[PDB]
Amino acid sequence: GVKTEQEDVLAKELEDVNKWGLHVFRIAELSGNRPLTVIMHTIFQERDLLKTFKIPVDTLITYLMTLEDHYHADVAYHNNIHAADVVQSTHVLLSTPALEAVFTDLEILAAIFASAIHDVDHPGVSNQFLINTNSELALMYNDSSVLENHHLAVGFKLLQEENCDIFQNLTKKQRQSLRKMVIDIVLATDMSKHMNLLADLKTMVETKKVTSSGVLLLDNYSDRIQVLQNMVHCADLSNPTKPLQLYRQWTDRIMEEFFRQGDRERERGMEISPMCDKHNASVEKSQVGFIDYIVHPLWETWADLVHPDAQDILDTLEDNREWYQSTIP
Ligand SMILES: COc1ccc(C2=NN(C3CCN(c4ncnc5ccsc45)CC3)C(=O)[C@@H]3CC=CC[C@H]23)cc1OCc1ccccc1C(F)(F)F
Ligand SMILES: [Mg+2]
Ligand SMILES: [Zn+2]
Repeated sequence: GVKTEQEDVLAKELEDVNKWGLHVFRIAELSGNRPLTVIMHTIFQERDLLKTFKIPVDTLITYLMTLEDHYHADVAYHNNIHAADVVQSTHVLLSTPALEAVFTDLEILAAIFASAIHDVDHPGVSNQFLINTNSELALMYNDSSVLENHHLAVGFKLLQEENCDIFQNLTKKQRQSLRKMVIDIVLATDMSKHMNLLADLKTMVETKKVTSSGVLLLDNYSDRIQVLQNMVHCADLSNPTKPLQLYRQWTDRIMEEFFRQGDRERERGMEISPMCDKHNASVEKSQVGFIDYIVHPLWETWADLVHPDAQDILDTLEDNREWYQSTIP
């Protein structure tokens, strides 16, 4: 009933779970390609979610293993490691001092569950790609948030596999509220929603109320869900905010995925997509664009809402942006 030596080293990595900059690829290697399972397990135990929601531990492991196996290992970015990372980033964001004791256990379970399933069974190409290829997924979801609808359907459907229903002891009220929050969160990970989500976050910062302590006041669902959506969306676009060793790996894998869509976009004759090719499109410019137009406006707006808990993260993101700028000839 003692850990193997591999399991111990993994245990000591997982002492960083509450920390921005977790060694997630290392965890991925130490866990035998189980970052999503071991990180989800670790956060569930730490947040006491098995007791609160009467989740049998064998059902949690079976589901988590089933979930991770429905991420594609042959897709370089949108895989189980990105899922683990977004889970752990949402986890750290939930612990932010400015949100202390704001969210119910169900809101927390929804945020973490949403983060774990949000890219499941991602085929390694984009909505526009799936739409333009006339892919079954684009026809199933009448071309609207094709991937995000799919992730949700698979994430929920896998609860129906043998000993996989992690919510089997929740009441119908709990399950109805959890399912609605998880849908609203994952649908908000579609980048075509980003402009609007950010507008609602800007509006919310101008209106920003607070309790007797420094913690935000969110007295309606519209506001509570908006913060959980923007929190997981922040998690999803958090790569450029990590130490550069991490950030650089995420970039390699996104380019590989995008180049690989490019390669596929040549034989299909579709005409290259966004900065997805060497025969032009510079990686370093692309990262500066991404940071200047998407990642910084969002993270800057988040940082104001939780001022000043997000200062270090915003600093790292400004540094990483200067780094990428200095690499341009
Ligand atoms: C580690 O680095 C990245 C991580 C995730 C993403 C993701 N990007 N997107 C993008 C965001 C908006 N898009 C744009 N298309 C053309 N011109 C522009 C100019 C400014 S954004 C933008 C197209 C889609 C996604 O939808 C992904 C799925 C979910 C969330 C985030 C993911 C992008 C990373 O690197 C940047 C990038 C890489 C490769 C090509 C282009 C870009 C680029 F900078 F341009 F974005
Ligand atoms: Mg996604
Ligand atoms: Zn994602």
